[PDB]
Amino acid sequence: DLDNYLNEMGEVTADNIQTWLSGRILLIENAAQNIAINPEPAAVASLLEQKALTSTFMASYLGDATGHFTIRPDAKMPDGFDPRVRPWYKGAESSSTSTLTEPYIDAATGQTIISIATAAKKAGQSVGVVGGDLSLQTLINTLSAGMGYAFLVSADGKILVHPDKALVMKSLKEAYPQDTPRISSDFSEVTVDGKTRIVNFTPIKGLPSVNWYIGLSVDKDKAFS
Repeated sequence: DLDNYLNEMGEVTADNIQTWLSGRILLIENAAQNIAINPEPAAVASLLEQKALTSTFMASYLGDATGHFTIRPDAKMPDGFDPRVRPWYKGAESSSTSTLTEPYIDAATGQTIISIATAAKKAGQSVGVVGGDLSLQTLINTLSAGMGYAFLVSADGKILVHPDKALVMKSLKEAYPQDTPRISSDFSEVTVDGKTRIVNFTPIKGLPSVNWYIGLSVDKDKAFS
């Protein structure tokens, strides 16, 4: 009924964001691979400056175990900036594949972003970590391109991307303290803004390092009709 429409639409939404992310992950992997061939700083700079990267990401960059950092487009980083302590770096150094960060505060722009990152390895030997930034707004736009809306939630129940920006990086409990939607169940009903809503969770397949779900929240009335 409404159930099968929401299961279908969860699946299409999840598949869309997977295909959207997977090509961007491939660009960052490709970059880490090319950086590994020749990690010299002039060659690194030239690779990161290319249009395919600059038109896809806010910026791409390489940080290494000495703390050296190269970012394109170039940007004045904050005083004391050390790439090694940033969440994209730590997440990628402690992974055998590519990663995606949860939202965090961009050191370059001050905006909330996520990052795709992967370790650049020559002959099994790490030359640094390469990352590319995507804005939260870009993600919000991707999940919204009727009866309801889509949001992105981690498998811990942390809301990562939501059209209501106030709920970003709130747990499901904190965001919906009364009648908390459960990832463990097929459907959830919860009252918000004085309406009853039906909530669905669909896993996103094929992302490296992360286990994230598409949430669908729908009006019980404007779709039952």
